[PDB]
Formats: sequence, structure tokens, C-alpha cells
Amino acid sequence: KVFGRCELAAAMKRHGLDNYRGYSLGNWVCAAKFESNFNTQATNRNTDGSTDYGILQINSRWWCNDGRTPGSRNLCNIPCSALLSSDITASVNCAKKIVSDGNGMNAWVAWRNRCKGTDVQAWIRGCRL
Ligand SMILES: [Cl-]
Repeated sequence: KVFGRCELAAAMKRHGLDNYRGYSLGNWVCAAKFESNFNTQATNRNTDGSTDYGILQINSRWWCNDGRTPGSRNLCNIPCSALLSSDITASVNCAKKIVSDGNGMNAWVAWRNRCKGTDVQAWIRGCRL
């Protein structure tokens, strides 16, 4: 599923990501855009053999189990494939744990490099939220 911008915004708000850990909704939509281009089926292979999954490109090195990342962790206790569902509940729940581990949204490189410092509010502008 490829979300619409406001559609995703609505779904994320519904799941309580708006201002979660102080990150206003625009941050999350901004991150989703550059990580996955709003596509839940997005995957990307990393150098070390791990793989990023889903709309927020959550990595199997720590956060989910894909059965091919040896010595890794599964801190969100989920199969990585679950992060590819059209329903973003799993991704959101897992993201909440990630953003809480102490490094905030800097955990997403695309956010840090492309969203941090910019007018993230622009990403939910026009949306009926
Ligand atoms: Cl991540």
C-alpha cells in the first residue's frame, strides 16, 4: 500500500504519534516520505546484511526478525514481514519503542538529514486532522 500524505497523517495521529516523545506529526510524515516514499512494502538491504522494513524502514539488526540477520535482536518481538502490512499498527508500535531508546528520531537517518530543522509542519498542511 502506498499511502496518501494526509491519509498517512490521519493514520499516524490515530495511533498517537502526534507529539509522541515531543515529535509533532509532521516529523513522522516527513520521515515516512523519505524512508519509504509512503510505501508499506518498501524494503532496503543494508551493508551489514540486515534489512530495513516498511513505511519507516525499521531495521532487522535490532528491531524485528527476518530470519536472515544472524546475531541480531528482535526488540519489537515481531517478524519483519509484519512491518510491510497495509496496516501500520505494527510499524507505529515498533517506532514508538525505537524513538524511546534515547536517540529520538535521529535513529532514522533520512529524518536527521532531510527533516530535522526544516518546517516539518508543511507535511500535514492541507490535511483534515
Ligand atoms: Cl530505524
